[PDB]
Amino acid sequence: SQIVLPPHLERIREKLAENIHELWVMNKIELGWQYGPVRDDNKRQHPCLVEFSKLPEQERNYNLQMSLETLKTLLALGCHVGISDEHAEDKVKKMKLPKNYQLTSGYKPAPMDLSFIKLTPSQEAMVDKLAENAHNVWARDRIRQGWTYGIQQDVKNRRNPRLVPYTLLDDRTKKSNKDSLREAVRTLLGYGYNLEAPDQDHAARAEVCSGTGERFRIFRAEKTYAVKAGRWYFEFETVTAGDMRVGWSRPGCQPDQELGSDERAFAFDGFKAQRWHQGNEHYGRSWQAGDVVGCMVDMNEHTMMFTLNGEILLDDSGSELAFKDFDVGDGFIPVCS
Ligand SMILES: Nc1ncnc2c1ncn2[C@@H]1O[C@H](COP(=O)(O)OP(=O)(O)OP(=O)(O)O)[C@@H](O)[C@H]1O
Repeated sequence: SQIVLPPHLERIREKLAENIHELWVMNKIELGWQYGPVRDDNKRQHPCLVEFSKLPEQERNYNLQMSLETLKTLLALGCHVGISDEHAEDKVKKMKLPKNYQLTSGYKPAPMDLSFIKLTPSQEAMVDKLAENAHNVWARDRIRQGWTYGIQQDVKNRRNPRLVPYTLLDDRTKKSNKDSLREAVRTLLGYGYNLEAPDQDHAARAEVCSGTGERFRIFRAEKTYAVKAGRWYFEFETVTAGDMRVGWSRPGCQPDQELGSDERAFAFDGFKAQRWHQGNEHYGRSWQAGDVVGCMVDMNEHTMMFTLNGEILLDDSGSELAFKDFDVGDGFIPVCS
């Protein structure tokens, strides 16, 4: 609402709403809706099939406002307007209509040959976000009327199943509102205004919206299973690649501390390929989904090793050992974060 429409944009706003009226005339007279004063689309009735006024001029100015808040959505997302010159405004290669795709009267739609005008993939992304915003506006307006989500439609209970996030919206309404807004962007382009696309801003939510304040879940064996001598082996299977660690920990590891951040554990972080004991150092490769890590500890000579899908992981140098100088302490138990 605080966004003010530039004069550049508003002096062609009128032609934009005119051509959206022209979109009803073309689309309805082509797909079969003939002229009808009431919106009885069931029996192919079209009230929008005539010049601005005879279809309610309040609806024509509603199209004016559709252009207004559409370009305001462009500025709110950050889509800029690009004008070269009023000669580019006058540039029209008058696109021709048969009577089937043309309205009965002389309010003839003919901007230009929109076929060759193309969209950047980023531009299509912003157009899809425009459709997103329009769908949210519609759904919230329905909420203002007092509607709600459902699986079957009941106007008595005001339960529309279509009230869902746009990602889960049904593809039929989805393609209709998409291609409609795509054509609206085509209209804006054919009236000279091209958009100098805003930079595709890069971001990431870090996938950290877990249960309350938890960030990891440490799984260890019982403290009475600690091994102080011999050679031992266990496998860790990676179902989903991500922030996971595996290794051997002392029988004093704190459940709320990240594995390897202290002296109480010896872990392998294959997400970013480090080795964790009081700090991180580059080690080994990075796993994928279904990868199996094999942890091997030999307390006789105090060494540790890791294997990804059979092959031994090595350090930055050619050393096979992952941890080679540590005391026996109270033993070690398998652990994974
Ligand atoms: N007379 C009109 N002709 C075309 N679009 C209109 C008209 N009045 C309002 N609109 C806008 O265009 C949309 C067209 O939606 P549509 O034709 O599918 O019907 P609806 O009233 O939204 O509901 P339904 O999906 O149940 O038919 C409306 O939701 C509204 O935003």
